[PDB]
Amino acid sequence: KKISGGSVVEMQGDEMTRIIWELIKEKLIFPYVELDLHSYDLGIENRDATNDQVTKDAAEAIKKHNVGVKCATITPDEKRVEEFKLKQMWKSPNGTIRNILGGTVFREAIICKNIPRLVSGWVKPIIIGRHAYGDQYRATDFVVPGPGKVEITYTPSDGTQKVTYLVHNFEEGGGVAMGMYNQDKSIEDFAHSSFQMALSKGWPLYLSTKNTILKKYDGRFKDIFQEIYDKQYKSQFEAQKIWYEHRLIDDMVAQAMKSEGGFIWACKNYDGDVQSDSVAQGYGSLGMMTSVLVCPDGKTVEAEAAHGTVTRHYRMYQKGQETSTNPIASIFAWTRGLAHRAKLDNNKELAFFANALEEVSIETIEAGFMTKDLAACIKGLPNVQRSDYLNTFEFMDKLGENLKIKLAQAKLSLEH
Amino acid sequence: KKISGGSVVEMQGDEMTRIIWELIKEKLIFPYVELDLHSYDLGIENRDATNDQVTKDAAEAIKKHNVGVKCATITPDEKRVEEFKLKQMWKSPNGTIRNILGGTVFREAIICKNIPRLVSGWVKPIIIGRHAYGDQYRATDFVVPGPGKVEITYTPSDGTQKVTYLVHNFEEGGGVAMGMYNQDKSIEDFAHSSFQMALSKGWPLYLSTKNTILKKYDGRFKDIFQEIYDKQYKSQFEAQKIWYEHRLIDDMVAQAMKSEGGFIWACKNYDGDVQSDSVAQGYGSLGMMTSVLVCPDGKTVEAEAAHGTVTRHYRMYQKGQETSTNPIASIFAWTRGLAHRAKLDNNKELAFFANALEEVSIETIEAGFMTKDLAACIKGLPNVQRSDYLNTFEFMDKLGENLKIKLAQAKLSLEH
Ligand SMILES: NC(=O)c1ccc[n+]([C@@H]2O[C@H](COP(=O)([O-])OP(=O)(O)OC[C@H]3O[C@@H](n4cnc5c(N)ncnc54)[C@H](OP(=O)(O)O)[C@@H]3O)[C@@H](O)[C@H]2O)c1
Ligand SMILES: *[C@H]1[C@@H](C#N)C(=O)[C@@H](C)[C@@H]2CCc3cn(C(=O)c4ccccc4)nc3[C@@]12c1ccccc1
Ligand SMILES: [Mg+2]
Ligand SMILES: [Mg+2]
Repeated sequence: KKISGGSVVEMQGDEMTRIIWELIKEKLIFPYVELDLHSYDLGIENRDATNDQVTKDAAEAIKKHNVGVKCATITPDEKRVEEFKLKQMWKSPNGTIRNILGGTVFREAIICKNIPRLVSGWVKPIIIGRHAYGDQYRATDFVVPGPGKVEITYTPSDGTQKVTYLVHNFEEGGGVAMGMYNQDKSIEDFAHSSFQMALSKGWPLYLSTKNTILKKYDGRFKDIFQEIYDKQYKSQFEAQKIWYEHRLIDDMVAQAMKSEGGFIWACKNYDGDVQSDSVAQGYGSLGMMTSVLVCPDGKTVEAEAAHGTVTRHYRMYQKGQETSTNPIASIFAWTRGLAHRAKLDNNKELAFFANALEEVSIETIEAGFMTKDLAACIKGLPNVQRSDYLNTFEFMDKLGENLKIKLAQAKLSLEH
Repeated sequence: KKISGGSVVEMQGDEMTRIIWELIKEKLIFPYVELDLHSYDLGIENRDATNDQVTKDAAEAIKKHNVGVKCATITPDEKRVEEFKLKQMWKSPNGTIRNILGGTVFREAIICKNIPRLVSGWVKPIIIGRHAYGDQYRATDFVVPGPGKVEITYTPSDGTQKVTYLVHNFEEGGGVAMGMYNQDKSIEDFAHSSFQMALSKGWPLYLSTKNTILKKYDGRFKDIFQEIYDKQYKSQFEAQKIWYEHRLIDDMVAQAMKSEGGFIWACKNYDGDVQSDSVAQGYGSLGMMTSVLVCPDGKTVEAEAAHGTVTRHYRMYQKGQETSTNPIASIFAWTRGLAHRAKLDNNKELAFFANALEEVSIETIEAGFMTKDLAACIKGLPNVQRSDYLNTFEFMDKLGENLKIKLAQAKLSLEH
C-alpha cells in the first residue's frame, strides 16, 4: 500500500525534460505514492492540436487543486513553427500560467557539500524573488514598417483625461515598438511576498530597479516596496537585525557578485529570469536550482525546474548518442509540489517522502555519483573523463536504488 | 617639443571623478600633449544653469570633431534635486549623448595579473558590445492613476491607416505603462559593429535576446544579425575559424559565467548596461573597465569612465580627509580617446603616448602600487593596512613618475 498523495496537477512537457519526467514518475514517484493526478499534456504537438487551450485549462486546474508540478516546455519561435508545422507561434505556456495565477517565482540553488562554485565568495544562499506578472512577459510588440508616429495613450474609464504621449516619430525607415505595463495590486503582492520571505529566512532584502532611467515605471516598484516596508515590516526587520534596501540593477549584480550571499533578491520579471540563470550557474549548475511560483492567495503553488527543455542534450538523445542530463531540478519540482500538497493536507507520510527524495538526491551526488555538469564543477570540463560521471539513465537507476534503501530503513526505524 | 594632440571634446563631470579628471590632465596629459581642447562642463550645476543644453552642445561638438572624452556624471534623483536645489530632475547625460550619436558601446575589463578574479574560469577577455540607442533609455513611461485603457498606436506618415494595439485594460486600480522603440538603421549598425569587432579580435560572436517572448521586437534584432551575417560576414568568420550564434539572454549569462572568456557579446541596450557591470566585477573590480562608444559613421568615438562619481570619497576630500580613489577607468577614457585621435590624424607620437600611459597604469598596479579598493581585492578589506595602498595623490604621483620614465626611455631609444 503506497502513500496517499492526493490531488496534484501535472503538466507534461517537451524534449529532454519530457524523457526525464517519465523516468521520475516511473522510478521515483509511482512505486511509493498514489495520486489523484490531473494530467495536462503541454507538449508542443498537444498545445498545437488544442489551439493552446490545454495551457489555460492546466492553469485553471492549478487554481482549483492548489498544487502544480510542471515539466519544461518549448516556447515556439519561427524555427519551431517550421519544425513542428505549427498553426501559430503559440505564446509561452509559463507566461500564460503565470499571467493567470500571479505571484512570485522564488528561485534558489540546490547545494551539495562537494560541488565547487564559480563564484568564490558565495558561502550563504541567494534567494531570488522574481515578480511573475507583466512587463516584457505580457507586452505588446510589433514591427514599425516605415515612417510614421508611434504614440501611447491612456483613456480613464472614470475620468476625462485622454492623455497621448509621443513614443517616436519614425522619419527614415521603420523599426520596432512595444508597450508594456504592470499593476499596483500585483506589485503590492510581490512586495509582501518579498518582505515575508526575508523574515522567514532571517536575511536582508534587496529590490533592484532602473528608476534613474524609468522614473515613473520603476519608481512605482520602489515607492510601493518602501511604503509597505515603513508601514508593515520595518520593526520586524529591526527585531531580526535585517534590513531592506533598493539598489540600481547594474549596481546590484556587481554587489551580488562580490558578496558572500545570504540575502533575498526581489527582481522584476525580466531581471528575475536573467539573474536566476546567472545565480544557478554561479553556484554550479542550472540543473541545480528550485523554482516555485508562490501565488498571492498563500495556498496555491506551481513548482518547476528553473531551466528549460535542455534542447542541446535532446538533440544528442535523438541521434542515439549518450546523454548526462541533470534531473535534480525536475525531481525537486515533484518534491516541492508534493511537500506543498502534504502541508495542505497535514499528510506526515507524504511530507516524509518528499524530504527523503531530496536527501537521497543530495546524498547520491555527495557520494560521488553525478551527471557530467556536476563532474565539470569539480574537475573542470577539459579534465572530465567518462569514469567521473553517470549517464541520464544510470543516474536515475542509482537514485531509485538509494530511494528504495532510504524508505526501507525509515520504515524499520519505526518503534512499537 | 610637445605632442601635437589635435581637436578633442572633453566633458567635465562630478564629485570625486571631477577632482581625479583634473589631476589626470595636469599630471599625465598636459605635460606631454598640446590639445585643441573643446571643454563642456557636464557638472550637475552647469547642466542645471543651462537647462541641460550643455549636454546637447557637447554631443554636437563630438559629431564635429570625431573624438570625445567624458568624465563620470551624476544622473539626478529626488535626493540630488534636494541637494543641488535643481530646477528639474535632469535626464541622464549619457542617455542624451548616446541618443544623439548612436552606435555601440564596447566594454572590456582592464586586467592586472595580480588582481584576483571573482569568476575562476575567465582566463581570456569578454568584450561586451552594448547597443547604445533606444529601448528603455529613450522610453515613454507613466503612472496609470486608475481604471482605463492603455493603447499603443502606429500611424504611417501618409495617414492612410492607423493600427491600435491594446496594451492593457486596467479594471481595478492603476499601475504603470510604457512605450519604447528601436530603429532598423540603428540595429543594422549595431550588427555591423559587432561582426567587425569579432573579426578584428578573431573571437566568436554571441547576440543575446528574448525573442521567444518578444517575438516581433527581439525577433527583429535576431533577423537583422542573421541576415547581415549570411550575406556579408559568414565566409570571413569561417576563414578565421570563428562563429556567430544567437542565444536567449538567460542561457547566455549562464554560458558566460561557466566559460573561459574569449568572445564578443552583442548586447541590447539594457542587457549591455547590466551585464557589463557583472562582467567588470567578475574580472576583479567594477572600475577596472574601458567604455568606448563607436558611432555608425566609423570616424567618431566617445570614450568614458563608466562607473560612479565616488561620493563617499568626495565627502572625505571636502572635509580635508585622506582618500584612495582609483583613477584607471578615467585614465583609459583619455588614452582610448587619444588613440582614436591619433588613428584619425596618422599621429605616431600620439598613438605611442596613448599606449604608453595604458602600459604605465597596468605596470604600476602589477608592481604592487595601488589604491585601497585594489589592495582590498588582494588581501580582503579587514586585512588591509595603510602600508598596502597609496592615497589619491600618492597614486597619481607614482603614475606621473612612471610615465615620465617610460617616455624618457622611449625618446632615448630613437636611433641617430
Ligand atoms: N520553464 C520552462 O518551461 C522553460 C525555461 C527555459 C527555457 N524554456 C524552453 O526550453 C527550450 C530550450 O531553452 P534553452 O536552451 O534556451 O535553455 P535551458 O533548457 O535552460 O538550457 C540551456 C543550457 O543550460 C544547460 N542546462 C540546462 N538545464 C540543465 C540540466 N538540468 N542539466 C544540465 N545542463 C543543463 C545546458 O548547457 P550546455 O549546453 O553547455 O551543457 C543547456 O544547453 C526553448 O524552447 C525554451 O523556450 C522553457
Ligand atoms: C574609498 C575609501 C577611502 N579612502 C573608503 O573609505 C570607502 C568609503 C570607499 C567606498 C567606495 C569606493 C570607491 N572607490 C574607488 O576608488 C572606485 C573608483 C572607481 C570605480 C570604482 C571604485 N574607493 C572606495 C572606497 C573604498 C572601497 C573599497 C575598499 C576600500 C575603500
Ligand atoms: Mg529563464
Ligand atoms: Mg550601468
